[PDB]
Amino acid sequence: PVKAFGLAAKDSSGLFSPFNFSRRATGEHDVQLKVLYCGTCQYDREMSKNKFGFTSYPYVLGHEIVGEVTEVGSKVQKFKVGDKVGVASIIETCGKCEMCTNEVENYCPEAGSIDSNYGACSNIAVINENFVIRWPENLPLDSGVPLLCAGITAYSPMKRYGLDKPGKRIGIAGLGGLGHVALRFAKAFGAKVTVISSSLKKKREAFEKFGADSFLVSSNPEEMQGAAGTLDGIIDTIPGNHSLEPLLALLKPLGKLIILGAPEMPFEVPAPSLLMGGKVMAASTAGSMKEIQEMIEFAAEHNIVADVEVISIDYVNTAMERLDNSDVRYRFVIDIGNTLKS
Amino acid sequence: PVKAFGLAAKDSSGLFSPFNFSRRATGEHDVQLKVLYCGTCQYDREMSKNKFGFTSYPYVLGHEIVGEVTEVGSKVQKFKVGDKVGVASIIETCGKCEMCTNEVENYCPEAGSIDSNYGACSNIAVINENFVIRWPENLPLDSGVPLLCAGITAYSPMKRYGLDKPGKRIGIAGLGGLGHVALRFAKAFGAKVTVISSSLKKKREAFEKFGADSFLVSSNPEEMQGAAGTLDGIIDTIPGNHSLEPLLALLKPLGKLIILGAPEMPFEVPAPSLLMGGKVMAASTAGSMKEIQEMIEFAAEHNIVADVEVISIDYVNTAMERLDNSDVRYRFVIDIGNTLKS
Ligand SMILES: [Zn+2]
Ligand SMILES: [Zn+2]
Ligand SMILES: [Zn+2]
Ligand SMILES: [Zn+2]
Repeated sequence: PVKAFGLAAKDSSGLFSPFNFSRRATGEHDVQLKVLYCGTCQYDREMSKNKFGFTSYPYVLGHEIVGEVTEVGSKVQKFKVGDKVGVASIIETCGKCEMCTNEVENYCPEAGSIDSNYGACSNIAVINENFVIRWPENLPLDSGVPLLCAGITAYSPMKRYGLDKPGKRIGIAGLGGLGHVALRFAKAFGAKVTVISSSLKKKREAFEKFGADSFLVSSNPEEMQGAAGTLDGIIDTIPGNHSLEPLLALLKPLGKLIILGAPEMPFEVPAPSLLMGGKVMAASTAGSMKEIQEMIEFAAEHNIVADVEVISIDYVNTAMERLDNSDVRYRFVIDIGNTLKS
Repeated sequence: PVKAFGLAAKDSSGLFSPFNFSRRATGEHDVQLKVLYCGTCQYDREMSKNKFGFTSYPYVLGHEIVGEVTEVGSKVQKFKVGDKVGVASIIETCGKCEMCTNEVENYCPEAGSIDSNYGACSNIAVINENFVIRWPENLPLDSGVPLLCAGITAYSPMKRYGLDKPGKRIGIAGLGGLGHVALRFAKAFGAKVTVISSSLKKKREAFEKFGADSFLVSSNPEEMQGAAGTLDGIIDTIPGNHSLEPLLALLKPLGKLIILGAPEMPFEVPAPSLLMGGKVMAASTAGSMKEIQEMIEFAAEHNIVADVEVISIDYVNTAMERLDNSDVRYRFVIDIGNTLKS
């Protein structure tokens, strides 16, 4: 019913092009919004090329969204026309399951992603009110929008596994985009932060602007050994193949390794690397609506943003190529509001 | 100073023989005890043959101990002559570290095991009072003694990771020496218990003798898929090589797999097997003195014992051989008090 336009790919090459379609009318509990900025990452490139078998074409990307409310339904009280809002990857769930009723609905077995019925790299989106967040006034929209993907991904497990308290010794493994964001949250929580990287080229970048308290080169066995058994937890953001044994060795007994990337090679985990000290390894995906709300207010309070490269709608194909397996520091953010046209 | 006798091995063959030695005099904070029953397990056989490189000869086994107090030091108030007591694997720690001061001293980097300075398959032992537990009156000494190794091993992580509440759906993988004990704790906590086993030979036992609420054959892919995403946690007691993927698939989102065995082959863990649902895997060794005390009183309250085969001192070599095959139903317990002589 409501006319819309955006970018879509016709096949698994992942090449996007201008695409007309339509969205539903603003129902009783829905929020229509004009999209202002569309944050972009690996997920988009992988979905565009059907990496996981479940993409259907034509495919419109867009899972990290900030925008301005254009309509609200008759029952919607939380939001009004003109409000700045955010939308994350998950926009519907079943509502009945244990994960849904305990407000950890990001883990609903039947969770529906925003890009399944056309993503929001598009002029307008329409989203059920319970999956929209009120954007804080003190947070920029362009450099803030990636907090809805990278930010929540780090934030959720940091809260869940108690890696969020002053004086915790927290490792960050990998310092791409995702790692930079996780690092900024760890600092804001008042943690003593160690960056673990495979190269000295990253040391200055780690230390900059009241960042890391320590830096470990993972290929230096003297440094890694010196830090054995010292960390309360590690946020592992490394996207490609790596061993978990050297990270597990940095943990204190009972410490926690949180895995956020999805490397192709399975991890090899000798039982002793967990048994010695009763260590924990856990993974995590995205976060709940309650967590995203708490997360974005915390970002605002502590002035946390992502490093971004802002782009026009024309540059999306080239960006896709460039972000592929790169976990780039300056996350590509599309200025939908100013550059997308009919 | 105080004359003692026991069984010791001379070399890494693991062959034990009668052995005279001596212990220290009962110091100000020590408890001397006559050993009544010495619980035995895989650790003893592996230590006897130097499997891990740090056994020194001559070697006296004995890490699961119940006994009668024969002397107490001038400062000891908690215990008196004639009291029934228990002693576990760990009998000293550094006292200064974070793990020591937070009463999780089983994870002390400098923890000293009872068998390092002659184990307690011997007529007498002398132990610092802070590493002795008061044996509850309603628990049998012979069938209770393995609770100090197997019982605490299951109990500690079940408390730590919240797998200890009524209505929790808890899997028990492996139904042997350690599993049968873990099963009994899960039942006592009021859990709905699923036994996961590689063979139908164990079904009737699981139901009739352990009151499992469900049984899964791990080599039946229809059964395993039917139980996908149903368990709050799994206690994995399987001692030899196995994959964790089928166990992780049984867990609810955010569920926990607790690993207690030490298989020789590393676990192969694809990132998706943890990422899909934000699952946790953790290992654990033994438990603290606070945990063992709480554990043994809970055992007594809920009438939890191990299934034991009692043996005389002369049978220890044969018992040890039989442990290579786990050829026991389900633990060997040495009657030290009645069968060990000068
Ligand atoms: Zn993203
Ligand atoms: Zn649901
Ligand atoms: Zn034992
Ligand atoms: Zn210590």
